[PDB]
Amino acid sequence: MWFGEFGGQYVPETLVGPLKELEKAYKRFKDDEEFNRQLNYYLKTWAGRPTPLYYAKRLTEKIGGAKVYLKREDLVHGGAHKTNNAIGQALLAKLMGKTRLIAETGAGQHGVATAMAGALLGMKVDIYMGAEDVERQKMNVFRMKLLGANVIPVNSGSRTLKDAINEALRDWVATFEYTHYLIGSVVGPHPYPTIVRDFQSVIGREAKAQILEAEGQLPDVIVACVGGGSNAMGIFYPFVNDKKVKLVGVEAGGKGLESGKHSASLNAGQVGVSHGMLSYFLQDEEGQIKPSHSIAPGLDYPGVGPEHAYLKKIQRAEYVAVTDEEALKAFHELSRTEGIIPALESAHAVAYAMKLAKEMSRDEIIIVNLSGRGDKDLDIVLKAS
Amino acid sequence: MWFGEFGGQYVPETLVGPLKELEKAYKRFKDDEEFNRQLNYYLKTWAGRPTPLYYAKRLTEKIGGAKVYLKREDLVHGGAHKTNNAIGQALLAKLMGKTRLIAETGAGQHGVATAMAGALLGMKVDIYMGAEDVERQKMNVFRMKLLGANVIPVNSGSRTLKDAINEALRDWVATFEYTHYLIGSVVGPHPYPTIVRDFQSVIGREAKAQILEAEGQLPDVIVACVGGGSNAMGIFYPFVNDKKVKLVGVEAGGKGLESGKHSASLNAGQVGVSHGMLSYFLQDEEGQIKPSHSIAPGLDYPGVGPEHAYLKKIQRAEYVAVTDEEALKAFHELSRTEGIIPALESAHAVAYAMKLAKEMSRDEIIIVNLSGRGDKDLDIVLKA
Ligand SMILES: Cc1ncc(COP(=O)(O)O)c(/C=N/[C@@H](Cc2c[nH]c3ccccc23)C(=O)O)c1O
Ligand SMILES: N[C@@H](Cc1c[nH]c2ccccc12)C(=O)O
Ligand SMILES: N[C@@H](Cc1c[nH]c2ccccc12)C(=O)O
Ligand code: NA
Ligand code: NA
Repeated sequence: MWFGEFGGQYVPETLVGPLKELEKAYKRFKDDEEFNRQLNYYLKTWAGRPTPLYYAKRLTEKIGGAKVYLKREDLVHGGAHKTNNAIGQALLAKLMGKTRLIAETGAGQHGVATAMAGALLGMKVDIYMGAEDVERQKMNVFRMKLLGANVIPVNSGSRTLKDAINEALRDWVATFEYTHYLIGSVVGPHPYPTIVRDFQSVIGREAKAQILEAEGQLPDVIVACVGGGSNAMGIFYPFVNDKKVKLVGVEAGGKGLESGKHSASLNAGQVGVSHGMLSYFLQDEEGQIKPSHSIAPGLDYPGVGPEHAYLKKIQRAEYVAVTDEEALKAFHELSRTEGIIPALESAHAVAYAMKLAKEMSRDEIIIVNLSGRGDKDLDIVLKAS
Repeated sequence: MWFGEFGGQYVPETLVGPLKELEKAYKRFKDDEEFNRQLNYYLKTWAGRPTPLYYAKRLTEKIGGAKVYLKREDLVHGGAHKTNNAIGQALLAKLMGKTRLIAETGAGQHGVATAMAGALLGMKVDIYMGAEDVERQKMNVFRMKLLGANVIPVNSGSRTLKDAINEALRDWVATFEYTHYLIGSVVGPHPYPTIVRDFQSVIGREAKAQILEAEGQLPDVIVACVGGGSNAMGIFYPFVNDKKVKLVGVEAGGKGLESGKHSASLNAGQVGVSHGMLSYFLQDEEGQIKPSHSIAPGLDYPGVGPEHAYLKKIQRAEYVAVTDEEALKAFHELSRTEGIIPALESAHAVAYAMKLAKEMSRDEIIIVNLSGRGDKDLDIVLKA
């Protein structure tokens, strides 16, 4: 339910029943061998797990500091880590007798992942997507359509992630007996932050085994970008009890933290309640939720997962921010230097990893979670550069 | 050099020296442990091999006949099988002491794969692309630019793939001292058809081990789309000596075989010499090569690799054609039924497998080479 004080289940009474049924189903199936057999089967043969752990030798030498390994979630079917959670929840939803999936999306990767999982399992998919994100992630909009999903543009508010989430939640309140709300990050009311983290923990379980094979030791640092926090939690979680391993989450610095146009909730937000959870949120002078910004639409959310709020409080993980321009430079850099076009979200992690490697010893090891590929971002990057 | 009567080195004298040097370097490195270790290392950690073999159960049960498996080359880094050949040749070029890679591209996927490989190994990359194709393929050209490759338009001839190869070959005559011409399919003068096939054969070696793991037996049929023929040779080659395994190559039928707007060289073309090889080409009465067409830009080539001409001749493989419309149907079908958006090229193979599966029994097995993903084709399918 809680991570320290953070998390919880602060929802209208209409959603208590559906959430409790989800809790019970998850508790029954999370360690069920047959459930995990089907999940592992799809992750392997359909999604293409395990993903490799790649040594960025050109990038490492160029920077001249620590070794930079990339965990290659960009290679997962769909082009991001989102699929790990999408298939897991869709399978659970099907076991619970649901015939419809709904989901918010910003980058469109979760929308696409959800549409793919829905296609695979013969479930109807409606995706809620901010009107601004419909325009700047158009590639993923047409993928969703071709996969047989309906894309619902959301015109209210900031026309982005938070607004998509409000609309999805309103849908779910009405449609829950046959609709599973397939939330795409470690956010929302319990049990979602736990479920999404658990389904993403495969990233870190693989990476741990892979870095032990490559280097015979655990990494000194793990760097991951933080929108809602799922790819970060996925790669972090298996290392949390390893005392050697520093954990760094990288939030969207936007136009700068003083610009009022960023998504760094942990760095510059206040504790508060929204979307069923106590966590960090960007707030205005009256204490209301204020709109966020990032060039990477997957990071463009005023909130953050409560497990990260907890990791920040106990100082198990450090949270930093990287600006739009810094992220753009890393996007170009990785493409030219390693021949990998990353997602703009992932480019934030690369950007900070390049800063951090520079300051570190050649003996030391950084693992960056390369959460996605950048095909979706080509229009954005074309306009910006 | 030859596959039956097909193949050869039909080039000017200026290219004979470079090809002998390429052949010598390849014979040296092909079976060498160090070359193969480094190649396998990149294929594993950078490209993400092995790719899975996926049982398309929903598609299978919908059609109601044979089991349809998909060899998932769509999951290779870059989104297509081309990467396998790009890494192999780029690495070969690098050990040969070359500092520059050139390549043709039409669809843009090989250009992107060549650009990626050059970025990986720290070599300059110029991609030759016919002017009509530069215009047709905005985003692939942009991908190449982002990877640090220069894209050179070719306004010679019909301003397309055949002309890019000619312009690429013209470049290589002058620059072979420091440049490797990284050819994108099983075409061109020897040793290119053999080299590209060898670097793609991993697809088939994986598929064979994976189908034995999944089903305890070899497939009844393997279906692959054929542009120049590299993904098909890659999956076919390790099965060629398993005589029970039926091999079907699917060419672009376009607007129809009788419309004269297709790229089915094996089906409707005639024997010819072009681009350094003797093989099948769509051509006019003077032996001049005819324009080709396909909705799938990777199949839009008037020729085909000589090893396919050979397999057709000795009847080891059957070659069929699927139309633009049929390929579009399969594209939508696979997306909606399995949640995999295939490349339009690969959709030709899926389309034929769907027809073939209906006439076969459930205890029989079809492997389709899903040569790529459809992210590159979204505008084409939206505009169709
Ligand atoms: C490639 C890639 N990397 C990183 C992220 C950051 O998300 P996380 O921190 O969870 O790893 C995203 C988010 N993509 C989502 C954005 C999103 C969906 N649901 C959310 C809830 C809260 C915050 C963000 C999102 C998408 O719509 O595709 C992504 O697509
Ligand atoms: N503070 C909640 C209030 C709310 C309205 N409708 C909801 C539905 C589900 C959960 C919370 C709500 C929010 O994020 O808007
Ligand atoms: N035209 C496709 C495939 C291709 C590359 N080189 C070829 C040579 C012959 C036939 C097809 C090809 C591309 O550029 O990606
Ligand atoms: Na945030
Ligand atoms: Na052809």
